[PDB]
Amino acid sequence: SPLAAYEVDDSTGYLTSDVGGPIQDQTSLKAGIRGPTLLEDFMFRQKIQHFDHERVPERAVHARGAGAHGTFTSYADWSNITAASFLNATGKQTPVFVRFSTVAGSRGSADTARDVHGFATRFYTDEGNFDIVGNNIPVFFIQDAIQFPDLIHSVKPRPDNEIPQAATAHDSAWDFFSQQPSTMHTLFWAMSGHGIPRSYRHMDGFGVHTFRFVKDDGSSKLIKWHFKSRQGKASLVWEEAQVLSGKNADFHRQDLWDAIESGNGPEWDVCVQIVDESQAQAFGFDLLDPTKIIPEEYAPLTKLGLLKLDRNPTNYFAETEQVMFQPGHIVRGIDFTEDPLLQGRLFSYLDTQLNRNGGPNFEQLPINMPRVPIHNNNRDGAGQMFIHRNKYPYTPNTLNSGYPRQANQNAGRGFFTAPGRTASGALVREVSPTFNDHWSQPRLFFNSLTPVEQQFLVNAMRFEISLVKSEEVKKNVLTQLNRVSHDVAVRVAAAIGLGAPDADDTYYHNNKTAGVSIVGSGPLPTIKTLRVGILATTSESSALDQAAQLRTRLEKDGLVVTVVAETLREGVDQTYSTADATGFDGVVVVDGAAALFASTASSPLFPTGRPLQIFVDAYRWGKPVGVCGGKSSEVLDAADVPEDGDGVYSEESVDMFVEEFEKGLATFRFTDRFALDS
Amino acid sequence: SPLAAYEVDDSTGYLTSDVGGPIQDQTSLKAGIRGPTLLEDFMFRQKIQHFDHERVPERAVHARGAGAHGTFTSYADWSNITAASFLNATGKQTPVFVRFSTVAGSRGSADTARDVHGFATRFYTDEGNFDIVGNNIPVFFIQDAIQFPDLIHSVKPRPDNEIPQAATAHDSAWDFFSQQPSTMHTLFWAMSGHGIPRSYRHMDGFGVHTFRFVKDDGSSKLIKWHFKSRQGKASLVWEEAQVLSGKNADFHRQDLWDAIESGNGPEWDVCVQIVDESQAQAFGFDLLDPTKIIPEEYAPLTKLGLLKLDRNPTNYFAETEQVMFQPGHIVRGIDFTEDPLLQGRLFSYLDTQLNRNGGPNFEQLPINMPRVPIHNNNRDGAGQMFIHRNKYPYTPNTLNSGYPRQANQNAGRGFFTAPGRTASGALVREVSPTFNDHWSQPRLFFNSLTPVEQQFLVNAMRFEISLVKSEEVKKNVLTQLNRVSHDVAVRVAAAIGLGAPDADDTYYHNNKTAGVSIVGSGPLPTIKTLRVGILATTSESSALDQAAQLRTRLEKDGLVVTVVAETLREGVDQTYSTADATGFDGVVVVDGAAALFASTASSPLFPTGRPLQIFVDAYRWGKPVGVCGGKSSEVLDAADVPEDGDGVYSEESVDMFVEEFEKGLATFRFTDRFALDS
Amino acid sequence: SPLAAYEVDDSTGYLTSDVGGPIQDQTSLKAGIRGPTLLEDFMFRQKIQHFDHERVPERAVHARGAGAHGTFTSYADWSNITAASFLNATGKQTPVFVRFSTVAGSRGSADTARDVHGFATRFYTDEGNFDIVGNNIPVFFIQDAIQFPDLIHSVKPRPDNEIPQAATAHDSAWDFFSQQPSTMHTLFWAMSGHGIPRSYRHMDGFGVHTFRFVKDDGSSKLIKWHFKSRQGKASLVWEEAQVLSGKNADFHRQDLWDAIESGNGPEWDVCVQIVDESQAQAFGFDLLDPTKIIPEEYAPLTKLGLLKLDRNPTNYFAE
Ligand code: HDD
Ligand code: HDD
Ligand code: HDD
Ligand SMILES: [Ca+2]
Ligand SMILES: [Ca+2]
Ligand SMILES: [Ca+2]
Ligand SMILES: [Ca+2]
Repeated sequence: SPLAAYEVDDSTGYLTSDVGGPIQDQTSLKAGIRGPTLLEDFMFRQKIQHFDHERVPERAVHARGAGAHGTFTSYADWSNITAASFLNATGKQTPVFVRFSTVAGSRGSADTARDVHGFATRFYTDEGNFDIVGNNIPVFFIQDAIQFPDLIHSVKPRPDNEIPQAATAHDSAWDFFSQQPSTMHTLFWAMSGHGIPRSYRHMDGFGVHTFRFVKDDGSSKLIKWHFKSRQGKASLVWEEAQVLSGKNADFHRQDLWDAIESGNGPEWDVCVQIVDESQAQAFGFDLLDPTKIIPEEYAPLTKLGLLKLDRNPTNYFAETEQVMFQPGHIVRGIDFTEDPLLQGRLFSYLDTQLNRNGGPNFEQLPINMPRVPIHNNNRDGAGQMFIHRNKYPYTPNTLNSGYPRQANQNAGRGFFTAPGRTASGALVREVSPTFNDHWSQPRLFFNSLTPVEQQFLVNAMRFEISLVKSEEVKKNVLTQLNRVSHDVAVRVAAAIGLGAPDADDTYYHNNKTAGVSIVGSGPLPTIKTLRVGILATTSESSALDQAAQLRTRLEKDGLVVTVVAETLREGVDQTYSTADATGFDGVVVVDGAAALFASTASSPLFPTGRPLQIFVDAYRWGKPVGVCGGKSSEVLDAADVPEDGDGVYSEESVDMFVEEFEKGLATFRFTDRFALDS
Repeated sequence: SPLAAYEVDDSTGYLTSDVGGPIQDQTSLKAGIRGPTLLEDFMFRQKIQHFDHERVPERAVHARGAGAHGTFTSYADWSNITAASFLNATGKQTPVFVRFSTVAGSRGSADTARDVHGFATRFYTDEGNFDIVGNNIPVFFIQDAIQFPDLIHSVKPRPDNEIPQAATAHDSAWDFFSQQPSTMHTLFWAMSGHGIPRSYRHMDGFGVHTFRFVKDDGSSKLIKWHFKSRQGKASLVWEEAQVLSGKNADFHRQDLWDAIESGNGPEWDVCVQIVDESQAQAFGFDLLDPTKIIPEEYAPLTKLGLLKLDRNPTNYFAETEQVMFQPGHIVRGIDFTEDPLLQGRLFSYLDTQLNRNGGPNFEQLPINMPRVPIHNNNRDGAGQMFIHRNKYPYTPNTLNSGYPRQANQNAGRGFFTAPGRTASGALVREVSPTFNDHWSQPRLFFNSLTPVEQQFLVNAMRFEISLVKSEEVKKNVLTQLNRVSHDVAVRVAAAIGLGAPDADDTYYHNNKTAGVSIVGSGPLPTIKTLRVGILATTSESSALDQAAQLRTRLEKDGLVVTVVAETLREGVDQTYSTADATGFDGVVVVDGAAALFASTASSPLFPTGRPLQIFVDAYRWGKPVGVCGGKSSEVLDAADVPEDGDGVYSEESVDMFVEEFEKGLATFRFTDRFALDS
Repeated sequence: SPLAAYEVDDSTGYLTSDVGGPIQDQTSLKAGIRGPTLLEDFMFRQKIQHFDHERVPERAVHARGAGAHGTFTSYADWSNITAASFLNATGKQTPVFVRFSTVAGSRGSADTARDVHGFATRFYTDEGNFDIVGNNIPVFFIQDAIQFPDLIHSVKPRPDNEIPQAATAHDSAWDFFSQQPSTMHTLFWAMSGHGIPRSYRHMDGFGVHTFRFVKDDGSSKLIKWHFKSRQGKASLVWEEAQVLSGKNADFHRQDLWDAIESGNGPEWDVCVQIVDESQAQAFGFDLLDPTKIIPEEYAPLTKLGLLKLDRNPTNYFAE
């Protein structure tokens, strides 16, 4: 913790200026008790000036996000495939910092927007900082970095009025998607449940690009990075995400914070797919193309180590806001590929930190510093924090005895470009013909989802495209969807009253791939941290008694339990007024409370119908719901919830109720409650 | 070093990026050996981006300057006059940093321009950083801060062509001086020897403004700060300064550096004049007026302690360039007065550091940090280096137990405004009538100079005004000068071919004041560090033996000896090609070298006449010169220098030569060699 | 020109703020005639804030310099060798701006330091701005851009004391030159009279690098840019340059200003050496190597047009 050396404690002591002079900061200096404020009030000005300059530009993308500290532990000595020092011994531990994010919204936008999500991991290795700046979706919208402002301008708010915030549901985005068909693969992922994850802990991370692992002998293999969640994969449903955006814009950052504080810090297996250089085009697409995945059937995952997040930042601004990641932060044993999206990224991340930091010495901020000595001839610049002793900062020199020395493949453990890499041909601004198949892999992805997942994706597209005003853009969108799947274009067209174009089967096929479905990936492996809302009443002393007994039983198994009542008191966490179904992964009514759910309910302490609305919403959104007490039928009738439904629980016995209700939590969503196209 | 904790050592090790990855930095990554450079070359881009951003804006004024670390030691417990902690005990020591500067020139301009000089001192006290931002002249050009950009625009280069650099010798400067008569006092100081000091070590420092000392009981006294040089006062002559500006633009910074490295670190007595609040108008002028001195006859200096500079910086940029002084850096026991120049300065220095530093956390740069803990609720901002633990940074609070506490007169040793201070009357943009005598003190100053000093001042005015093209500006200048002294206006007028206006005696008097004269302040109190050039030859093994014997005898008394000859070899420091009279305080020819001084002397190794020119220039500029060995008449006749002249030495004996010559160095300048008007 | 539309005239009128409100700027607002200055004095603070923020970072190299406006006139239709629009017809005129400079000194350093000199020309062409950022010496010290901070750190002042200003006469410079032998060619030029020119008008300019002329059909030829002074070539002597540095630090900018004002605006012939792609290695060195000239005996100069500088800037900072 270079973070702990820079920590500042203010738990005792008298207020000082920034130069250590004790002062006051509550009243301005004035000429007389009702007089004007004086220019000589240095206390006033130092304080306001600091306030007035507190903000810094938000990131150009991924502005909305949150971070945590942890550790990476290697499972083996990986010398045989990479020279990377953080992977060179069983059990070797490296500190990490991770930031998760959306792409499109500004700071302050809602966590539960539909979007691609960032998953950026810094490894503070003993041979330098290494960053993997990935996303929760393994493919990207575009095939060349020069198009990135085009993609981003199209998805961000229309620039006359700056509407809409954090959403692709507008003409410009679908105009771009429909004119730039490379977008189809990422679009399909973003329109699935991968666009609205349950939490940062319930998504995967991917490096997206093919990279190289380079051995000390100089041989190389091609790799893709996969961070596979140990919490399982899980999504919201859209109608739930929308309400969550309003009720709790901070949902994902709160979830992450709380999991870490409770001792449930999330984990991922850090994995690679590893293939030979000769396989760059063996799989029916080009490994230089970031719109393509390698099916796991062609290349299995190898598990390199464990990533665990287990500590929250001390100061959000200083750590999370100021962390400045770069794919250029590379270490010996890793190399780039000629992926034209990766290639341009290298430029952008060094440049953009000048905007954020306002000066060139951004690598000296505590969160950006390495954990090894720095020896170089970089000097001066605004905000220079070091006092360099070497007064001959040039190479070659004799007056500093030739130091710092050059590092390279054979000296000082230098980074070196993989020596088998070559280039040949004309200097061109031309797209490789090997990149031209934009529709096959979207179809592979779509084929690999379950029927209800396919319906959710169609429904997401129906939602967004129905909000596009241009009839031409809508037609063009159907044209592109039709090339992936005639069925998708037909079902989407039905919602927007246009006809789909005739089937064009060039890229149609029936193939599937493992591991891309959320709903298909079986029950969650753990239910720790999941949220249960127990709906109770201060009316009946039996209701708070039953709530307390359920609480014990659920908290035993690591669930986070919230007892809801009309008013706060001992045992009650939340009022009906502040409660919502978006707040819980499952809801239980204690039978003691059945009168609150009648249609003539009414209280000055919460909005009309709130108790029942929580229960109904939770049911309609596919959550496990139940009534505990043995007079269940009255609440279930008021809800129009069938007692015999999957994921509906009714028991008098607390112990039997809990046992089945917990199986429901693992199932997580009951997908039989959602209507499917015929 | 106080700043040891921020030092970075590069005396060993391999080159790394700023994030600790070992790299190389000598060849670009290319596609083929004769190929184009690749964008993925992160080694290139990080290195060049840093270089591309090395520069920061130069200070708006005082851009050209140099600094050093040292110590202040109090002579006493000054409780009786101030609560200031750094003055509260005999022998109490406080680290300091001082920067000296010119005013008008940009950061690569010559040290030996004619100008006002800056003398800015930071005291890193145990109750906060205290800065005295002074000049080497005790009065300022203007009476209101709002006029500062007018003054500075007028003296800086003309904004169409940015000519001339670091000089007042142009129409705009003299236009402003003639139209704004407040300028007269400082103008006379600037045109005296005080405009072209021999070194930073041979000038005084002044706070200029009246300030207040405040006791812990709340009573106050008015003070002026005086830093009185223990090295004595000394000036260049103009014709010398001009040549030095070209031969060694770094003259003052080099002199300071060298004095420190040789163990001759310069010293000042830190003094105050102290008077009662009741005396603010008792001396015939207003103590709020920064164009006035308090004659020493009315208020003597109290010596408070010793300022010694004895350590050079390690990195100029990080220390000297980045030091950000403010008169707002004040400590308990000191307060401001209603001097309208001081009042506006308090705003400027906080604001201008945003420009220099490019962000609001400039007090976190090592040179600017205090040497005591910081406890405040200032947060965020670009370049934030701290990780603040207190997550409730507001007052008033209970969630951080009311910390940090408010400090004031009665708790926590807070700063407090002197409680006797009041204000009365209309809110006005009007000048006090008490400020209106612009001419009496300029006349007091002029009257207090010796006849030769008066001549030099006149000659500085004749030089500068003769370069003003506008006949009307020149007439306007003589109108103002004439109000100070009819004689001055007459003598100046004679050079520029105008008639002086008739005498106007309203502000004429015959009064004098002690201690403002340089010439009249007797011989220097020490000659340590003064420079002696010995002009020798490799022709004659005799000449180099004489030079070696002289050198040993002069070095024993701490003079810096340079032996000069046609070519370097053992015992010879400099060639005639690189030598100039501007490089010496005294010049000695060894008589074995007499042949070099003939008119038909000529060599491919130095410009024609160079040896003799050094001697002649030294004589004409008032320096002690001599011939050592017994045979003096050929050199002295070649140079047209009378053997019986004051400050001309001829002896055979090295011991007798040096005993006489050292008296000459202490005299420093022989003023009988300069012609007087009339 | 675009320069005229942005010009602001202050030869009449009352003082205003930046937002057009008439104001005064000579006395601070105070609580009584001998009182403290008020925070509500917006006239004071807008003025001093602007002053406080006047400066910008100097250029990392070529900080010390001066500029003038002028015209370039093509001598012919150069279609046969380049598609460049500004060279596509006899008599075609294109506005230019040129800045001349030293390399090593800060703002405020003397014009007559010994140094390589900058000669940077912007052509505001009808198909976009085209800059030739050249020097008065045709070859450069180093063969790879990555080394540029090394060269510059070595020649700039020693970083503990920032001594010496605008000068290669110190250990670090000569350490670098002696350890990096690519430097020798430029070093010889800088140690000649080319290091201390008499004026900006009495030096030539060079693009240094080999560039390509490309025709509309896509064929290319290798070129070197030479701007050849019509005023002739002239130098100071060193002992004169040293005194001049002290007596008149603005010597070259004054000389340029004065020549233009007197109707003696300086001229250059803008020239190229033009060789085939196949001759990249034909002359006993590599045309990709910026430490090498092509001897005029092997490739003669072709005169493309006339560069004339004939108007001084209105505002130095802004232009
Ligand atoms: C050419 C530009 C460009 C391209 C093609 C990309 N990005 Fe990027 N990305 C940026 C330019 C950029 C940026 C503007 O440079 C950002 C904003 C702030 C920053 O540090 O970098 C950024 C931020 C950024 C962040 C946030 C890092 C953090 O939490 O601070 C993530 C996770 C990604 N990007 C991930 C990706 C992935 C997985 C991409 C494709 C595979 C991708 N970006 C393509
Ligand atoms: C209203 C503006 C204003 C006024 C009236 C003054 N100054 Fe000032 N001064 C500045 C505005 C300023 C500044 C723009 O704020 C500078 C530039 C850099 C900095 O830190 O402050 C500055 C710098 C500065 C420095 C350089 C400090 C260093 O070495 O970094 C000195 C020594 C002084 N000044 C001294 C004075 C004296 C003795 C004054 C009158 C008694 C004076 N200044 C009036
Ligand atoms: C990799 C960095 C690098 C390299 C190898 C060079 N320069 Fe450069 N040059 C810069 C980096 C730079 C810079 C840091 O980018 C400057 C500073 C100000 C600016 O606009 O660019 C610059 C300024 C600059 C200027 C001043 C322009 C003006 O008047 O505003 C000239 C004339 C040159 N350079 C000319 C050259 C020549 C003829 C070079 C070799 C043939 C050369 N430079 C190599
Ligand atoms: Ca739109
Ligand atoms: Ca900025
Ligand atoms: Ca002028
Ligand atoms: Ca050096």
